[PDB]
Amino acid sequence: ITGGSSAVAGQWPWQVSITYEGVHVCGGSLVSEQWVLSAAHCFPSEHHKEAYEVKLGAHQLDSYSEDAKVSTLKDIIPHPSYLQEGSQGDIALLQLSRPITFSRYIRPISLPAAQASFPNGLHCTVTGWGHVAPSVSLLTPKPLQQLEVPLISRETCNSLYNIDAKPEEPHFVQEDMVCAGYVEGGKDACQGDSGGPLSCPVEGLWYLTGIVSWGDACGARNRPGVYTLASSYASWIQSKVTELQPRV
Ligand SMILES: N=C(N)Nc1ccc(CO)cc1
Repeated sequence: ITGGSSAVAGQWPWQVSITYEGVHVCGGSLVSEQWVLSAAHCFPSEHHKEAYEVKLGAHQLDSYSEDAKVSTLKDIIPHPSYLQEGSQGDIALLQLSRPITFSRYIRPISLPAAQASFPNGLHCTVTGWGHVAPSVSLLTPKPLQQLEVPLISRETCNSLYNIDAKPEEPHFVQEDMVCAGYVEGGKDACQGDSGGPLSCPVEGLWYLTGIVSWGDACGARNRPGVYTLASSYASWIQSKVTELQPRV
């Protein structure tokens, strides 16, 4: 996260860290006792499922905490439509090897329904342990960063991405995506944040409006972050989890 601030422990208790061979690579969001949502691009086919872990209940990734829990994955289910970088369907369901116990520091985030509207300009928050500027890692002990960002419609976002664009790049915000950030940049999600939550306030609650997906260099002007809309996958997520692991 660039241009944000450190959260305090427990503030975003659905935020998880996903590591591959022990290195944090992506964020995710806890959505039940055994399932996390992240981005499909975080799980390329050539990676080995047994080399992933998910750390929940963490605030400072480098610090020991008795509240944090680390799990491996039983299943990685990318959306079938995810074809390649920039594609629709950049979302994955991850089933933890074993269920966790919710606590003060580990709690799921509510998912929106298929037609949930989050209006333009709503101030949501993106969180993560990603880079704090392009090519600059968050410094140890790596406290979770948070950043308040207004939602930017995909239409506005597509117009902004066209400004001074490289013609060979599609930079196309799809129908299943929304943006959030600032036309003048400076504040955005970066590499290492992808897969993580865009948490939006609604009626006193928080919903997972988006999953951090892609963008150009974080904090560049006219290049707000692009997020996969959870509402676009509400039906699929509910069908998949209900068939695979119904709540008894
Ligand atoms: N938000 C941007 N402008 N860039 C950006 C870079 C990487 C990821 C995934 O890690 C998300 C967004």
